[PDB]
Amino acid sequence: PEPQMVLSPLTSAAIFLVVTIDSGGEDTVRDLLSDVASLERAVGFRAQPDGRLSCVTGIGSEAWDRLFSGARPAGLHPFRELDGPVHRAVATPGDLLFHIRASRLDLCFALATEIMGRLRGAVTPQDEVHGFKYFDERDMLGFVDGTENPTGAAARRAVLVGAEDPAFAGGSYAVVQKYLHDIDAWEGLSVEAQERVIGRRKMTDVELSDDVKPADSHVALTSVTGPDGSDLEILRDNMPFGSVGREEFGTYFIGYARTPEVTETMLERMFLGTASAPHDRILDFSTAVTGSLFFTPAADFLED
Amino acid sequence: EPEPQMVLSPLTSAAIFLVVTIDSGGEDTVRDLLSDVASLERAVGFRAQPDGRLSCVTGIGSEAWDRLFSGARPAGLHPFRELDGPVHRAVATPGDLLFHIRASRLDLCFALATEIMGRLRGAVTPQDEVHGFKYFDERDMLGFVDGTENPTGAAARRAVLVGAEDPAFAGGSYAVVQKYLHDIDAWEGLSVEAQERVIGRRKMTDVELSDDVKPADSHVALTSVTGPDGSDLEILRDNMPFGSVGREEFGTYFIGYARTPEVTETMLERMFLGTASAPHDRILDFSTAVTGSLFFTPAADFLEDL
Amino acid sequence: PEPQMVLSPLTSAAIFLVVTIDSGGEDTVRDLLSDVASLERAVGFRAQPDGRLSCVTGIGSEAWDRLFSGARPAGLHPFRELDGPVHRAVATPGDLLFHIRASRLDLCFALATEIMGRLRGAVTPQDEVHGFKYFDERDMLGFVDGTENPTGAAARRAVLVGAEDPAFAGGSYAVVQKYLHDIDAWEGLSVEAQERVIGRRKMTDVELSDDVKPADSHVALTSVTGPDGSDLEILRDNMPFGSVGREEFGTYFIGYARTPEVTETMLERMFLGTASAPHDRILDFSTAVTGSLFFTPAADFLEDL
Amino acid sequence: PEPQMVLSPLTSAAIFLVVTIDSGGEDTVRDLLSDVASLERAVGFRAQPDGRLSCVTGIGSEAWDRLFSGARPAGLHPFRELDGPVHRAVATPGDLLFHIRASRLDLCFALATEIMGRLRGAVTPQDEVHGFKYFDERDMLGFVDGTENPTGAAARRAVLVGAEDPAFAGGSYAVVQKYLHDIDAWEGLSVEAQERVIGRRKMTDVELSDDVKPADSHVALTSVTGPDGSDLEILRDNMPFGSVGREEFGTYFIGYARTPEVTETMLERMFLGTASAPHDRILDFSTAVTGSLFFTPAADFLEDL
Amino acid sequence: EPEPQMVLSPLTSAAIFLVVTIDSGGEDTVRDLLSDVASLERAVGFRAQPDGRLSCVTGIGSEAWDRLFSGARPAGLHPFRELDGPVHRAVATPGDLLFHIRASRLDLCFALATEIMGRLRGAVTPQDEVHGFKYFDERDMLGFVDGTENPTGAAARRAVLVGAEDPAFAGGSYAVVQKYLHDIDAWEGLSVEAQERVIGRRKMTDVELSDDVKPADSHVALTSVTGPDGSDLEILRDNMPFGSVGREEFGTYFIGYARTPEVTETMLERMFLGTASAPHDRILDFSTAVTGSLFFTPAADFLEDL
Amino acid sequence: PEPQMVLSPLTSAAIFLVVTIDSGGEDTVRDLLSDVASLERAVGFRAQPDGRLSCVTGIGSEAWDRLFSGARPAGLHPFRELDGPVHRAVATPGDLLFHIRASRLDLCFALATEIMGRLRGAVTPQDEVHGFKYFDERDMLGFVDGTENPTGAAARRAVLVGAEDPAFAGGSYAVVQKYLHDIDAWEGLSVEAQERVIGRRKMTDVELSDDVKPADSHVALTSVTGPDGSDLEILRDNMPFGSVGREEFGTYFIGYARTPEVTETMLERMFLGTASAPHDRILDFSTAVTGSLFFTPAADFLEDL
Ligand code: HEM
Ligand code: HEM
Ligand code: HEM
Ligand code: HEM
Ligand code: HEM
Repeated sequence: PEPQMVLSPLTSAAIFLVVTIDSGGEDTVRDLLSDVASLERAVGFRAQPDGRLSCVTGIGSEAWDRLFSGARPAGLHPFRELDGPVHRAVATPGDLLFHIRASRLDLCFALATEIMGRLRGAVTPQDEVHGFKYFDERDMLGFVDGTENPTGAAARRAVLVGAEDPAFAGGSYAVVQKYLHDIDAWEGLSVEAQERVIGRRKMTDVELSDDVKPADSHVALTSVTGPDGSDLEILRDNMPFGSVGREEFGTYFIGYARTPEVTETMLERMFLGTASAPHDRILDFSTAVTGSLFFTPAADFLED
Repeated sequence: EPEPQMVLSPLTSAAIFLVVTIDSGGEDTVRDLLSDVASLERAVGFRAQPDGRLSCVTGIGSEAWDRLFSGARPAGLHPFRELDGPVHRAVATPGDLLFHIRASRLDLCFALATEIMGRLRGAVTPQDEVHGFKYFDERDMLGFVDGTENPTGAAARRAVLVGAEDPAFAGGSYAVVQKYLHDIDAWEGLSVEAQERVIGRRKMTDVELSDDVKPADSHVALTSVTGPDGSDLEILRDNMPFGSVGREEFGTYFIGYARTPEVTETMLERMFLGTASAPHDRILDFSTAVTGSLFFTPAADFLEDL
Repeated sequence: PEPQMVLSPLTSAAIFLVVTIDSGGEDTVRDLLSDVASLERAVGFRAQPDGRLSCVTGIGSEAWDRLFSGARPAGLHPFRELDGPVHRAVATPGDLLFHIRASRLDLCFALATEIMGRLRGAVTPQDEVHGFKYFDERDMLGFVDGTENPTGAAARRAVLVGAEDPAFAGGSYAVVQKYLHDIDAWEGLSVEAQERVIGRRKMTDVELSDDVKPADSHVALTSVTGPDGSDLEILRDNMPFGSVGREEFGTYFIGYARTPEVTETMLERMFLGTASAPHDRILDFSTAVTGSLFFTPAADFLEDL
Repeated sequence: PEPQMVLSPLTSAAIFLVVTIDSGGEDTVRDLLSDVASLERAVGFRAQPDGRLSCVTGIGSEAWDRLFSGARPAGLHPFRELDGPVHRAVATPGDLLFHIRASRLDLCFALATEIMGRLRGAVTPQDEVHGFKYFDERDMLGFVDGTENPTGAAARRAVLVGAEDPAFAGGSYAVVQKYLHDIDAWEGLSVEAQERVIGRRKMTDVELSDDVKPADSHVALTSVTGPDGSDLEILRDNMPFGSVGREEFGTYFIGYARTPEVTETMLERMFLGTASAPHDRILDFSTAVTGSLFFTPAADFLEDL
Repeated sequence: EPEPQMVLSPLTSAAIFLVVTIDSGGEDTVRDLLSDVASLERAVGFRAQPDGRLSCVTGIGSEAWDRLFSGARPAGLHPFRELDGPVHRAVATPGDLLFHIRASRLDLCFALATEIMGRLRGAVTPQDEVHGFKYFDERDMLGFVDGTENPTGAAARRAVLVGAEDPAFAGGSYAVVQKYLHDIDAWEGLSVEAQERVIGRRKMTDVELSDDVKPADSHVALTSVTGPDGSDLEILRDNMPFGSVGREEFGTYFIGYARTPEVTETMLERMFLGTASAPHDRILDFSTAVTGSLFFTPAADFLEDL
Repeated sequence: PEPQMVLSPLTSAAIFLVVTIDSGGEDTVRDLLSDVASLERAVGFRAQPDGRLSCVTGIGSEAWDRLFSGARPAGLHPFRELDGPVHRAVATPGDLLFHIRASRLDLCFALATEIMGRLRGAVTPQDEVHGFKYFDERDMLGFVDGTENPTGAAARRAVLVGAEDPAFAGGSYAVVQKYLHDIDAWEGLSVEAQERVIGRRKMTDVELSDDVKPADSHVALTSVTGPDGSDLEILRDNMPFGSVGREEFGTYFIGYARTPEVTETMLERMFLGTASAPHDRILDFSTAVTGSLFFTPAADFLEDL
């Protein structure tokens, strides 16, 4: 069955839109959902062959119950707030996600305009971020960001619902968190101290050797094997964003996985820690201000 | 598994459409050329890797097939039927071989067409040659985005490629071509709003009109045909603009691929003969078909093994 | 006499930064003004030949008096509020303008970061806009925007200060205004009605002929002839911006001219009208929320601080 | 004086349009001429920065007298037919030339459409050619074509009218000829024989040494010295064109020069020959089927009308 | 199960070919390196998404295999067999590991090469290093378009990847490398017409000569090999030009992939030792092989499994 | 007087070829010098409009006297070896320099092939380096390299001979040195230590503040003011090159300037040091293995041979 564009690569531009559905807005939303692929093609065909416009649409747990009766995806539940001793992953409201990507911001903006035009009066905007590529795929911490994403068949196996939930095969689960960074504190570290926080070399993006990589480095904590042997993988399409006057330097985190348990395990390790690490050191420079979980159905579910 | 020709490939910036008829006695030369056409395509195309995107799709008409081949025939292959509506007509014009040549640059198309025609000189008579070009943001000469609702991915394969219904010809497709000339002086006299009602989509933004406002005789309404499965019937269109300003020739070269000609024919009947709701497609009040031919585009391995 | 990059073309990305200088922040600002070209090269050189990074720095009238002790450019004054019967061009605070352009937003953002890093604690931000190209050089009203900009020698003559003010030759004057548009109202007009508001055809960008072009159309009102029969020109580097959730669909207006008088005459025609036209119809769909005037000195002036 | 874009480089796409002016068409024509710069910008601005759209407009000898009162350019006369013993340079009708270039055919086509739409009923089309780049700047004979064109200051001196005709300074003269090639005959020659016809190496574009270069080679006959021993140069913007079904493999020749005497001297040498050479060997594989001469005035001459 | 290395990927504009021998006791460092090469590839390559197109194919020679690995060997893996023709020699030269690095830009290739060699310093001795570059429209140093008849799509997978005939190593391939230097002075003394007869294709247009004019000793005639069933045997070549004008080194770096070495060997035998009608490939009258090595390039998961 | 392409920007590919002239090869070399513009055009034209091919030809002091009679450029002498306490700038043979640049190596190689083909039997190659762009204009030390190059009028003033030596106006002097780097040692330093060696931030390429910039830092030692207070500048077109197997990680240094004394003053400061610096710390990780000085004449000098 045909997935949405959850497997597609990073692009140079993105718009992330999160909205809540107003009381009585359900019908309007359902009608838009049935049209969203049409709208994407309407805008996107204009910029063949380099436009690379896509839109992934996600639905929250509470929204699901308001919109649909009957079958629910097995892993769909509200984002779980994690209150660590020091750092907190907050749960914030969000019923629908539109993850819009293209090679140019205009395409993303034109599609978002059409979507929101159809939803005006039925939804309330919760968050809107316009993301942009930063040099050679860097984030606002200055590190190459996305390197260890799965590709090809390994990506398919890590991201797409299959025979464990066959009515929903071809779907995925998206976790979003908007992070703001303390760039003044971060820039007070040496490069070598930043490398130890992340677990990779800053300029060249080469992973630190195991004898050197700290236990509380980001890469250490988000490296998880299940009882099975295999690495647990997620597909991240994080984008930088910001505003210089407000001193806002951000990473918009979005991670896709076949079940949310994988992403949640990673978050637990980061925010609550392990026996050998109290928390991910990246959170000493990164504050999460949103957190929401969505199911992104197979394309044909929406088309109904 | 048979390897299709490049019938699922996207629109390109440049195209040449060449239609020829096979002269009496020319059959041998044509067979030879058909066996070499992939080699010719590589010879030219490899030069411009990786952004050339050269391809050539070769099609064979019904009458031609019967002249060329003792053996099995594609199940749906017949001559294009003239459609003589009360007002508008879809003419049937001669064509035995189609070459649909696309690239990101005209020079590649022209070089390959030169090589093909050089082989065929003295065995065929040219009927039509069109040099197509992309016009702004995938627009046609009417100013509308053209190709939006083409199928992609798996749906395209299912809509376009012959499968187990005709196993000897699996991986083939059917192409219909019509050269249309537009009355641009009449068209440009309409408001944008009236043009949108002819087509059924918004002109600048390419968004479909809502069902409550889209006329029954708009192009999109009449070419939207629901199959038994509840789903719309789909074709893949590779239409290209063409023209000549001095002669006031402003054209759309229509080419549509489908797994069976019955889909394209049903759309044509609705456009030219109308429905209970609609006398004919309003696009035809601004568009004249001057050619019409139907071709089978076999699997690439079919051509190779002549 | 080397100008700043005021004659450079439109790019696909821009950042517009307007700040005010805090009391006691004058010395820090002067140091930064002297280094801005070095900072531009530091970021820009990374992305040649296609980055096309540039930064034009402007200084307002009030700030000029706080920073510098010598002569003032002859045309430098605070932006003049225009209070029309129906529409108003507001004057808002702004001491320094940074007009940053590149083919990619990251270069603009990196440069803006370096500038603001130097200025933190000395300036208060007043406006920041991240502009982006919209299809085929369109604005948020869906019209091609920039067509009649002067080029070549005509641009230099229209834009650069010359012998009229010789101490400031190679400078220019920038007027900025942030406009928000009422897209719901605009989309209620037919295309033909919109054409009559602007004065050009929407899809093809061809000018309406003089017989059909309304006198209160934008193009008619911003077409001004000099006493010498000669068209008065400005150079506009307008960019779209916006936010869909807030229903913010914007034009960031920036115009460069050799004297502000040209830009002001255009604004007066638009907001106050003429004998033939009460006001520019574009303003029935556009609200100005900022308005500031800056002088952009020659590059050597800033270097020699 | 601002010239038209006569010094501008070769582009990947071009449209050449030649028309004649019907009875009573003059007013319509003059009105279009005053507007062509405006139309070019209207279309061209949409494809900043890479569109590279330009339009050069030329006016023939007879048409000049119909359109304009008073002074004529000194060198403007009808194309002179050259009836050689073997080959002939034909003269054909042509009142106006539009040489339209861009990086993409769509821009050229859009502009041509707007020009012709304004001229409907006033003109009769004579020729229309859609030219395209062929590999690495080759012509239909398979040679790199344009190499020795002048550049920079040498180009301005070879092409622009100056103080020798001061009322028309910044103009130029264009000669056009459409050539169709006998490719079957050409392809019957070895590469080494082709190189002796042209005077350059086929693959590498290197000029043959003087030891080896034949005197009836194309490059020998079109290399001409002025009485002061200096090289007479023209600027050629020729483009390939063709139709495979009609066996039509063409060179559209267009050459600009500050006086037509230079281009005429080259044509005389090619068609009529010299002491050492009966005619240019390229003409044994190339037939001229059009020939016309135009004056391309300074851009401001057209604007002023 | 089976995930190939990037042995099917297209030509790129830049390449680095690195051939090294393993020093005594360097086996552990090499094993470690091999398990990390994919990681290094991603570390460098992700920086230049989407256009960088960085890949690295790692090969292991016959003698190396037995020093590194316990257990089964690939069925086809043996040392390159020297071929001593009367006139021309295909030399066998040392080489334990091959790194075939490709990208759209040399910087990416160089950066990855730097990381690989930094890990291996002390454990290996360099034998050969060539930096290849695209030359015009996919030309080689003889001025001919080079690569044209490479198989594509399913035909390439069938020709290149090991399958059911050696299931433990399914998804692997065999690479043969030969560094050629050309005698350009002698070559450029030939007419174009003579050059075309050596190669068997037209020079400027890359169109194949018809078989009825193609010399039996032309390079294309001799490297056209029909198997038992009359099917063409195919290899995948990623040859690149290289050179130094000052020392008059004008080179072709030959690299050919095949699912068994026998195909590539047959072609080399035909070249260097000739047939009934042709003593040897005329291309060799203008080209000298100065290296020759054979490598197995395992499935990606094999290398990672260390 | 028209210069060679000495003011043109950095490109992503380059070939540097240094040859000596064999006894008896003088006539062959003179013929080639007169044809090099021709050759460049022959190859370059094929890759209009983006090839960006150029070749600058330089001639050393000893060669000059073998090739030419009469007046010589005022500053043309053999490269002066610098024997420092610790590091040495070696002088190596070189009679001609071809500095070839383009956006693609094939164009460089094709032109080099043509040149060398004309010179076979007359010259012996001394050095050939194929340079390549490294990420965002980085060198092998990982720093952005070229940032503070002069542009515009300042570049012209810094690089072209003028009235100080009027017979040779429009020429320049090129110094070349091939450096190999000890990357293993370099990588043992912290980023912060590397930054102190260079005088700029590694990732962002911003210059270190005056206060923290060491006296023996590269940028400090190559910042030079003349007696009149003016900054002495050179134009650098250095390119990375290397061979991983041989652990050769190189910077090919090439610097143009209107007099050798400017570049020589910088080299003296680097290798022999100053009051507050024994030598440039960059030399602790860089070894010069060639050193040659060439005069690059105006283009019209070459053509006139
Ligand atoms: C707070 C902002 C975040 C930043 C700036 C960030 C940055 C990075 C960087 C630079 C890397 C190394 C390069 C790479 O493989 O991509 C990395 C790896 C990773 N990050 Fe994050 N990350 C953040 C949040 C998250 C979150 C919230 C998760 C999971 C819930 C996550 C999961 C991962 C994973 C799985 C990897 C790959 C680790 C490996 O297998 O080597 N990150 N991240
Ligand atoms: C006469 C010249 C024609 C022009 C200028 C033209 C133009 C268009 C345009 C502008 C659209 C809407 C955007 C899109 O989906 O492509 C469209 C849709 C379509 N056209 Fe045409 N068309 C022409 C002829 C035909 C013909 C002859 C057929 C079939 C035999 C056809 C089949 C379709 C179909 C299937 C669609 C999609 C309808 C839907 O599902 O929304 N068209 N065409
Ligand atoms: C809401 C803000 C604005 C929008 C959306 C807008 C849009 C446009 C458009 C679409 C055009 C026609 C194409 C062109 O030549 O660029 C135009 C022309 C022009 N606009 Fe505006 N404009 C705005 C504000 C201004 C302001 C504030 C000024 C001057 C103070 C101005 C001065 C001009 C000028 C001089 C022209 C060229 C007129 C001519 O000579 O034909 N615009 N504008
Ligand atoms: C000596 C340096 C070599 C050069 C310069 C060279 C050049 C060429 C050229 C120009 C072609 C024609 C176009 C094409 O790629 O299809 C060709 C074809 C070919 N070459 Fe070579 N080649 C060389 C060595 C080899 C070697 C050593 C082999 C095999 C061991 C080989 C195998 C082939 C094959 C299989 C073809 C395709 C023939 C066909 O099926 O049409 N080449 N080569
Ligand atoms: C040894 C290898 C060399 C390396 C790797 C190197 C690298 C660099 C770097 C990274 C910079 C700072 C960025 C820039 O402005 O370009 C720089 C600046 C400079 N280098 Fe070097 N350089 C080398 C040798 C030389 C030599 C031999 C000279 C002169 C003889 C020289 C003259 C300069 C000058 C004039 C500057 C600009 C200083 C300023 O005004 O800010 N360099 N170099």
